[PDB]
Amino acid sequence: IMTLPKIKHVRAWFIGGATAEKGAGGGDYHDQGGNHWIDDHIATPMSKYRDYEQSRQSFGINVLGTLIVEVEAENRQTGFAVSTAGEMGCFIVEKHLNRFIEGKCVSDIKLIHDQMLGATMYYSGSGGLVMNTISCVDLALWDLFGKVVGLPVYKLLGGAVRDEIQFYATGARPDLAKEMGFIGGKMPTHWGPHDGDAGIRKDAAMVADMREKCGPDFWLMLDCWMSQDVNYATKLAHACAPFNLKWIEECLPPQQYEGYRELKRNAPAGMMVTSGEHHGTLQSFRTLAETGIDIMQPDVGWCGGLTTLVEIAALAKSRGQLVVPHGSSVYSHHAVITFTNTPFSEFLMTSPDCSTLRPQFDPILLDEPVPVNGRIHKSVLDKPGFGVELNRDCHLKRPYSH
Amino acid sequence: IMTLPKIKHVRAWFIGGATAEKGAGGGDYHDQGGNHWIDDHIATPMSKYRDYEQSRQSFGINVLGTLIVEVEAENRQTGFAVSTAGEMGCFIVEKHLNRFIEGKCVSDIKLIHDQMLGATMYYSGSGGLVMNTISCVDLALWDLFGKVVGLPVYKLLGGAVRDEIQFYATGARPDLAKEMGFIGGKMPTHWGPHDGDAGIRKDAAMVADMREKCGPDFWLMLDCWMSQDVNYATKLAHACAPFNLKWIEECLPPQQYEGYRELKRNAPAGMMVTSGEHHGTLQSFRTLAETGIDIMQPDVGWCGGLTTLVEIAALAKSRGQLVVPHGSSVYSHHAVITFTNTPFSEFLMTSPDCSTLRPQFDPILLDEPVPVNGRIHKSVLDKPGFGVELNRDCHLKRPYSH
Ligand SMILES: [Mg+2]
Ligand SMILES: [Mg+2]
Repeated sequence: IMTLPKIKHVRAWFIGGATAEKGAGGGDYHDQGGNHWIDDHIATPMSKYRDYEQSRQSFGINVLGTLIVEVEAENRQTGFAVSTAGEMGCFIVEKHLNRFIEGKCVSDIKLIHDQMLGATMYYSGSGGLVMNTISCVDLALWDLFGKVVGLPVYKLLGGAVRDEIQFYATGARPDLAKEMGFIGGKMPTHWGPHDGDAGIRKDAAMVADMREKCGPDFWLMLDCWMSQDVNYATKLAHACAPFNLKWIEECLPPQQYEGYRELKRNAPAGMMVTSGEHHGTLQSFRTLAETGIDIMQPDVGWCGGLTTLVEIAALAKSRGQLVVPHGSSVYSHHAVITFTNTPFSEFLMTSPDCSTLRPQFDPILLDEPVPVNGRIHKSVLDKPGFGVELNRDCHLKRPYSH
Repeated sequence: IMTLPKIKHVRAWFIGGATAEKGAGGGDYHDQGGNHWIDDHIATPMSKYRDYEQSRQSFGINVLGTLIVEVEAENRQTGFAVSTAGEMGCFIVEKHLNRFIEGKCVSDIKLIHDQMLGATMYYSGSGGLVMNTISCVDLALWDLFGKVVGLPVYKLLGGAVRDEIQFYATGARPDLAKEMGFIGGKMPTHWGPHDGDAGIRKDAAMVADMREKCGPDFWLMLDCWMSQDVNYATKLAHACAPFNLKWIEECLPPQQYEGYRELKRNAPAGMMVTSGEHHGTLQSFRTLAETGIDIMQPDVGWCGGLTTLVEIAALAKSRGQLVVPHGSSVYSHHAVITFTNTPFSEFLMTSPDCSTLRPQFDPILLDEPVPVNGRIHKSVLDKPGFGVELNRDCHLKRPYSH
């Protein structure tokens, strides 16, 4: 019988964000520099305002930065993970959650997860910042456990059900993504309800253009980042039907479950409606699943962690729905490669012009794998835990201690 | 025509919480000292764990502390408000939300509100911590506007629809509250699902005892603080029916909309089911309202603010439902006194043994009104803004600047 150490210390650092270096990248996908496609007139709930139409950074999509949580066992072995929360995430970990973590067995992952959820229920809002922090802790625990046992997380979960993960790429250049070997390209919408028919025409034209350049079998999708309403989304979906748009994603703010139900009903035959990257907690996904949307897309570092993701996958599978996580690099890879209902995954372009395979969480993760020819072979994930190390060369800040 | 100044500065401070003096009280109702009824074996989602059964403080219900937001106009006049968020709340205000606040007209309240909601949608979780912060800013803006104009908020909203507010008291001594003139007493449950039939018998006996001591017309209610499940809540409701329990409150975690719908359908004839203090954003309340519960109880400082509260009131009124806010002191009084569908209000006992009328937000609010024989006449509220001043004697901390 293998002997397991207890958890000795949990620490939290951050990089980027409003109190550090802007454009740090890492865990915060949107903490980028200038001239980045991810900040290029992307439609949002705020783009209706002239001062916040051109840049999401201008309204503060980058204020949080990256949260880093590292758990150390009594035998000095460490595990860690990253997410979006930054300094505030550090407060929550160092001043609150540490009490449920330290002293526990490295295998007490689900127990710590339940305690974190129960203890923060009064201020977590079931998603966002607080849940992102909880997720980071959950992931750091799985990493530590795997590194202690000496097994990749995907094997602890029950093994891979496919020999490689195939990816679609999210970014402004589906055509370049096809050349790279991805199976599809998801583009962000640039116009919203306030732009009316002109907005619909322009984004639909963008899709038509890529369909011409990419051929019929390369998938094309639209990401709407909570920026629309039911009528606008319905018009855009129908305007893109002639081009076989595979799915239209996150058209509405997360609380609008009733709206999603209606939008799905209004969708063109065969076109899928998806959402979920901003939802958190298993119960929220139960409600989301019942709206009838086709694919739920939780972010492993935002939905509650791997522990929660695995439950969401089961929920989707029980209904014949698919689960395709939002980015998340290795934190998603080790999980989805074991899900029969996750036939493909997402690679969210961090490359400013979507022309190169810059790592998903560059540069906070050392030896972070990237898709090669649009795929990641399971052997690439054959490393303890989530298989990566923390890049301490980055300027990690420790705002709190205990 | 009255001339209005622009907003010049917004600042945030905090007292109590994990990074300050424990038990500071103020905005955080649960940041109390020892031997307080509010921490005496109260049933919670965590009380199933032996180490967290006796005290909520033990799992961290008091880590946030009080957030204080003060907005200063170009003419040097100021407005402020308090809520539960502490240090992290200050980060959000000083490092993100300030951009939408400063430079605006003191009358641009709804505009700033929409911008705060839209800009934080990606990390707010539609409730909890981030929403508490947004709420505090919203209230500070209303306070400032009312003080600049020279009118009480209740008059800006369209005046009182009742000459006085009648209160029920929340605490361990309904019998004493009756002596104080209250119209009813709401008691917290001490046992949960894991305690089974014994737990139900005990809390039911507690109600039975107070019924005998308070008479038939004095209302009695149970607060369950998200600690139960449908079956347990149903058993307790029926076990308390013989004593004419007026309502059973927040039996389930906030995301369990479907559970609330079933519970309301299972409730004894005439007994009401309520919830809402932990919900945030108007859209969440739309979903909550559709479950059919009788009363929605948002906390003005947590639901999104007064701007949101007024919308929730209309939503409930359109359906014939009631809106009875959670505590909130003056932030509720000025709003509810104008709502036809808020026939009574809540006074959450801050007195350790519920023997005195210690102010709702003691001691952060100078000259804070309290019910006089269970009531607060509109004349008490006839002061600019929310009619109170900040207690600068408290050890306010300014963790961030901009
Ligand atoms: Mg997306
Ligand atoms: Mg309550």
